[PDB]
Amino acid sequence: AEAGITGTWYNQLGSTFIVTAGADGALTGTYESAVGNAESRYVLTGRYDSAPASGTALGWTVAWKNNYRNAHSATTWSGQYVGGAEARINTQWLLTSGTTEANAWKSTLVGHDTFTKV
Amino acid sequence: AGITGTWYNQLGSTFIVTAGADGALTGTYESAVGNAESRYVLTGRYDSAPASGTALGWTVAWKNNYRNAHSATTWSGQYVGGAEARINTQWLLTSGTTEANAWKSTLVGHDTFTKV
Amino acid sequence: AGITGTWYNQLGSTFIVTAGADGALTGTYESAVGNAESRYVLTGRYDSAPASGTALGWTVAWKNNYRNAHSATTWSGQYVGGAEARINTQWLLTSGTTEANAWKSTLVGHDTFTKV
Amino acid sequence: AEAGITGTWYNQLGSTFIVTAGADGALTGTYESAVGNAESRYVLTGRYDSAPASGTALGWTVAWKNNYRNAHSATTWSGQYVGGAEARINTQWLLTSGTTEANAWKSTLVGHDTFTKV
Ligand SMILES: O=C(O)c1ccccc1/N=N/c1ccc(O)c2ccccc12
Ligand SMILES: O=C(O)c1ccccc1/N=N/c1ccc(O)c2ccccc12
Ligand SMILES: O=C(O)c1ccccc1/N=N/c1ccc(O)c2ccccc12
Ligand SMILES: O=C(O)c1ccccc1/N=N/c1ccc(O)c2ccccc12
Repeated sequence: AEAGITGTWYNQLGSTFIVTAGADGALTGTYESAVGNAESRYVLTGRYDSAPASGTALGWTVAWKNNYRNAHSATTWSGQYVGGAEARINTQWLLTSGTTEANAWKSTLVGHDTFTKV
Repeated sequence: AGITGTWYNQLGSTFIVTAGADGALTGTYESAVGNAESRYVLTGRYDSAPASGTALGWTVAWKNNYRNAHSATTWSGQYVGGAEARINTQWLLTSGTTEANAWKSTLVGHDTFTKV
Repeated sequence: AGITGTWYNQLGSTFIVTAGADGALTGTYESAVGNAESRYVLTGRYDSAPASGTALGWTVAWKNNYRNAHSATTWSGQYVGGAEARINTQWLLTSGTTEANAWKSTLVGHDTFTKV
Repeated sequence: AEAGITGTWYNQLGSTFIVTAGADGALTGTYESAVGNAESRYVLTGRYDSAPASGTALGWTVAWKNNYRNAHSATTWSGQYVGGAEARINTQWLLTSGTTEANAWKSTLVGHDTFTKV
């Protein structure tokens, strides 16, 4: 929940996700990545189910552009928050890169990330 | 400017968005499926300084004042401007589930948005 | 019968398949992309006793007598027969990579096959 | 390789994959599933890179129909074989169910399976 989700998380790559869950279902924070043509932090925005039933559905987006670099790509993570002892966020993600129309067919990667809460 | 406006997917859903100078996407989404009749809030990000399509994404949690589906969809794609502007995406829809049903909680698909 | 035949995707690739009574799919795929000019073997499965589309899938490893891309694509979808028959799919393309590049080894997409 | 891939594997759900890798790049075997509207074994067919460079690219399909049941669906696994001490097959999969044209938009699931060799 609000409290549940809010905090600092890390994924299997060593990436850092700092998030605040608002009462209106908003997610806002920053993402600090370990891989790609990256550097420094990036702004994230998302939504979550503020009135869950076991898991809490959520998703967020990161556009890989900050004041220092631009990779012309964006990633969206879709998954669920599972509270308890070992609170975790289990996700599947899609990374799309800006391409020409000829290359569009191979513009999207798919993967999975597991986040653990500090 | 180009992204800002009203769009529609193949299902007939309506995506009304405002693109900020800074890279933010804000707006509302009115579904023609799953089961709705109502609008939902959406939030996202986009490359505000593109190179040729413009990368973007947004999320919608399927909960409003009237109903709660306990699910969320994320769209990831690119905006291709011109005379016949389009937003080409691939999406992931995840439902809240018990751990036993977790293996099959996510659906994958593709949507094409146009201004008509 | 219906599935057996010659099909084409949006890229112009050619899919020649034979559907067995038993559920097997066998054939050849000639790519119009990535970078080819040549054919590759394909193998798959299909529901040989459908209920309304017919579920199927097949894999192509991108290695023939001439080249080796060290990759493979799997297509998963459904055949929808009628006057204007189609095969609607979603695909995964995985390249062999070092463990360090493993996170980004798979591309996702969608293809539509028709008889024209 | 042929020898590398050939054998018995299990995934995180307790499913069993028995496979034989042919010299011509063919994969043939049987799959025995722990989840779904399933029972008994099902035939699998696939292809793999018979002349790899680190990982070996491969993929296979299962149509969920045997002499005992039919769920009118098929799954395709795409991934790589990584040899060594802890030989594993890392995959991403797509499961499509036969549906009417109205429901086609929500006909496909996406997930990930990790196979360990006995
Ligand atoms: O970092 C993660 O945890 C991460 C997790 C899941 C998917 C992608 C990720 N990272 N993606 C990038 C990070 C930094 C960059 O400069 C990039 C440049 C181009 C494309 C992707 C990236
Ligand atoms: O609407 C689209 O254009 C749409 C486009 C892509 C993916 C999903 C979509 N819609 N999904 C739902 C809409 C309304 C609901 O109440 C739901 C309840 C449970 C799961 C999904 C939905
Ligand atoms: O051809 C299609 O219709 C096609 C359709 C969907 C997905 C992939 C495809 N083709 N992919 C390749 C074709 C030829 C190659 O040498 C490759 C080398 C590396 C990676 C992919 C390919
Ligand atoms: O079993 C795995 O390891 C498995 C792993 C990945 C994806 C799917 C799986 N299993 N899928 C089914 C198994 C048995 C069934 O009767 C089904 C009926 C309908 C849809 C899926 C299945």
